[PDB]
Amino acid sequence: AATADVYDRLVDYAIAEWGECPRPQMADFVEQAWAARGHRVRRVLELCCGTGLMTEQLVRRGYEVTAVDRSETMLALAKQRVGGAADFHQIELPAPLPDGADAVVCTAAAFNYQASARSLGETLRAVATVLPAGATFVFDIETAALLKGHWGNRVWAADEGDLAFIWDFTSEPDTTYCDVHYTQFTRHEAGADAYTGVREVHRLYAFDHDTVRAQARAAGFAQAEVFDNYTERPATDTTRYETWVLTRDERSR
Amino acid sequence: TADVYDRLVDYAIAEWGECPRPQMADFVEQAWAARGHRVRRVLELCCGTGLMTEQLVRRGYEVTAVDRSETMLALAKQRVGGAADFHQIELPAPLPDGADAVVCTAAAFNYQASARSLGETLRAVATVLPAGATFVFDIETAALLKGHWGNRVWAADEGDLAFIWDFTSEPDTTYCDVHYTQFTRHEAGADAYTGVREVHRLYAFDHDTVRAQARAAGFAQAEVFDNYTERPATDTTRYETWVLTRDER
Ligand SMILES: [K+]
Repeated sequence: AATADVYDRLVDYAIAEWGECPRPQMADFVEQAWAARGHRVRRVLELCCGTGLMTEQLVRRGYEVTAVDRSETMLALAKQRVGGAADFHQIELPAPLPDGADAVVCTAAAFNYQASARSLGETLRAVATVLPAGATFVFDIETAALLKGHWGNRVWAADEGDLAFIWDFTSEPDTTYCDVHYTQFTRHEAGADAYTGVREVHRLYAFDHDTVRAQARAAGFAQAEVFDNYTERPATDTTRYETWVLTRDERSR
Repeated sequence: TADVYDRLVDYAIAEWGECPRPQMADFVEQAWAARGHRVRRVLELCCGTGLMTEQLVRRGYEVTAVDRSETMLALAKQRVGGAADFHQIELPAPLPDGADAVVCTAAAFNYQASARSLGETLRAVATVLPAGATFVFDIETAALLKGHWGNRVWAADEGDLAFIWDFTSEPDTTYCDVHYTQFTRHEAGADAYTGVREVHRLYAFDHDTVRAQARAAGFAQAEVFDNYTERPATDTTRYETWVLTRDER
């Protein structure tokens, strides 16, 4: 199976070659966003924690983290990296979320897995249900220009000893989604170079600003600010990763 | 096996800008027709699986193909058949004489580190070339090794064939390293892949080095082109095509 070290080196490659934001900078921007808007944040809910790179940052910085993810195998890599300092649960969005969080975060472009705009709105509604008025929800999504391949084709691979992995991001010109073709080779026995191949395919969807703003406004986030990859500069046509900062409306409005 | 090597060449052509083999022979024929020396017998070094050998044979040349690997010669002798004389030679080593020209496409001169190693190969070719004959070969440039490849990864999963090109490059160097991994499936057709690996360092050579060794080897004239076209080589050239002309001595 793909260890946490291989996933980390995939993130390192996305930072160097694909313009992805390093995880310490994500947590820095997220902490600074909370303080700059007058938010006393102690408890944080993290949607789709993955292997726990963002979870590890939030725990080192002294937050009471609750991390959820649909994949049980990804949670095992997250509990090993962080430990018992964070609460881990298995939740596939959209689904009812736990209460008690001062802020909600969802990094690593996990929201691109939402199959449709309705599913995106249903997930945003589940977040607004557990957020008090004024609390923030910060997430990032890859843009259509990135998913279409305007900055080149994204592909990476790692040749470990008994394991080998290939991530091929393909984009058809007639669709608005990107298909991630994941290939895994596993050495049968220690000596012979015979391998077993396993292939999985996942789909990443794009959402324009009108859809994100309409679904967020319908879920109870009338205020939606979009930034360029965890910085203070605005989102432009050259933006590959958009950082959205939503603020929960007043329930009396 | 021959289909595996052909699909690897297809990837290099499509993804890295390598010249298709029919267009290589077009440039080679066009160059030969403008040097004032009748070319009929062609000594092809580094023939590999016979992709360039097939083009020279199809165009009516008497080809003598050689390669350092025996498994590569069997695939080349299977593709072309018997219309070429195949031999196993690993330069620097004595080469056969009697050819009107020498060609070596997709050359492995980037595996060589020192300029002396480049000079030994050029001297071996000049020994079996008469006055005025030409030596045509290609070389990968720093713009390809450092600029394009660099520290990027190229890989593909084509079902029965999967491969990985993992490049490593430092800014203070004139070379790059590549880690190659390959998985192939044959008669099983289900889930039985054979994995093989190889690692090579790829060196870059400046034009002054190539010409200095060429003049010392017996090639007074050394012309460089951009990837088997008549356009000259620039800073964006990824594959230089060199045309060396043997001295009158
Ligand atoms: K690399």
